[PDB]
Amino acid sequence: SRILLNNGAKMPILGLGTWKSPPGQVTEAVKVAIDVGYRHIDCAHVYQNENEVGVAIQEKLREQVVKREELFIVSKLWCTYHEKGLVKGACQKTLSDLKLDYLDLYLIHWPAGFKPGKEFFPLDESGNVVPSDTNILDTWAAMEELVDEGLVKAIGISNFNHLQVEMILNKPGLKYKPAVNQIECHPYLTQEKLIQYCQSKGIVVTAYSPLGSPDRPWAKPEDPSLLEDPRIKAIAAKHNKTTAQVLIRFPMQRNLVVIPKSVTPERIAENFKVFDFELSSQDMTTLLSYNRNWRVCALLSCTSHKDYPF
Ligand SMILES: NC(=O)c1ccc[n+]([C@@H]2O[C@H](COP(=O)([O-])OP(=O)(O)OC[C@H]3O[C@@H](n4cnc5c(N)ncnc54)[C@H](OP(=O)(O)O)[C@@H]3O)[C@@H](O)[C@H]2O)c1
Ligand SMILES: O=C(O)COc1cc(Cl)ccc1C(=O)NCc1ccc(Br)cc1F
Ligand SMILES: [Br-]
Repeated sequence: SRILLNNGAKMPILGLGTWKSPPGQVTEAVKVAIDVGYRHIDCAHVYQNENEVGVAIQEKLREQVVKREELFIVSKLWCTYHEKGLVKGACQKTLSDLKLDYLDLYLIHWPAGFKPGKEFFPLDESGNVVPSDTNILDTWAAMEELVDEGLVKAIGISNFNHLQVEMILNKPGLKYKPAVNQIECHPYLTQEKLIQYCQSKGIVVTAYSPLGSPDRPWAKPEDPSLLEDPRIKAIAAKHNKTTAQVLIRFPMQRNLVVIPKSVTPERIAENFKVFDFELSSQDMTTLLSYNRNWRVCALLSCTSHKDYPF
């Protein structure tokens, strides 16, 4: 089902993630997702696969499998486009690739701006990211323009910490509040403080990496594994569900949106089968208890940026 955003639109609480979905597999992944019921796709220019996502979206619209109004397509402004005069063209490139004339939601992908150019991570000779002097507030004003030009129906933020959310909410002359803050969230990083702050302000939180991103490129064999945690397996077994299904249902019952990624057709379908069972309150609190402040999405080359959020 769907959650009401502070722009008046409804957002499906379950979406399909596309980071790391290979370009030769993601068109079929998104076709399968729409065929089995998904109506929300999470995209980003930096994922380098929006053309191939778009081929799937467009084919399903052409085939009349779904209407555009029924889809909720999200993408994100990359860090090298935080500049007033680059935001619109970045949005338009994403629209072109996705074969759309609007996005349902467009996010500032990270609070940090980087030097524009070809490189997504421009580095100095010593390996530090090179910042942009543009502030989160001027980037937000540029996002607000996209609403007013009809390119996007909603704007939001991603990886913004408490203080950064507050900065936006306190922006002089704020025209549109952020509708969403998309952040990493799973039983090893439960985010209770940031979620309660955002929800108290009427901002909907989307949980990314809800399975722990086991395919993240910097994974190590020794790292914690949610999918293999026997405690979570035990809750799944009790409910006759998979561990992944429990990990997807968990954020749903916290009033979060969740965006698990898969390119495996059988898992795409399995991951959607989460509307026919309920975790108990005790199950929810037990899952919350596994927090270890273990963050899979972080990056050393960006840790000296003034706006690095963590
Ligand atoms: N805003 C941002 O900064 C940000 C950062 C990270 C992620 N995200 C968004 O969040 C989405 C989800 O996060 P994520 O991609 O990091 O990881 P994730 O969804 O936590 O995990 C994806 C991994 O789980 C596997 N998997 C999926 N379903 C499974 C199932 N039922 N059983 C066993 N394994 C399963 C997938 O394998 P297969 O694909 O091989 O099936 C893939 O290796 C991303 O794709 C992206 O859209 C946003
Ligand atoms: O950022 C994401 O959505 C997922 O992670 C990545 C995806 C791609 Cl395609 C490339 C690189 C990352 C990646 O490294 N993301 C981490 C990241 C990025 C920027 C900043 Br300011 C901080 C930070 F921790
Ligand atoms: Br950042």
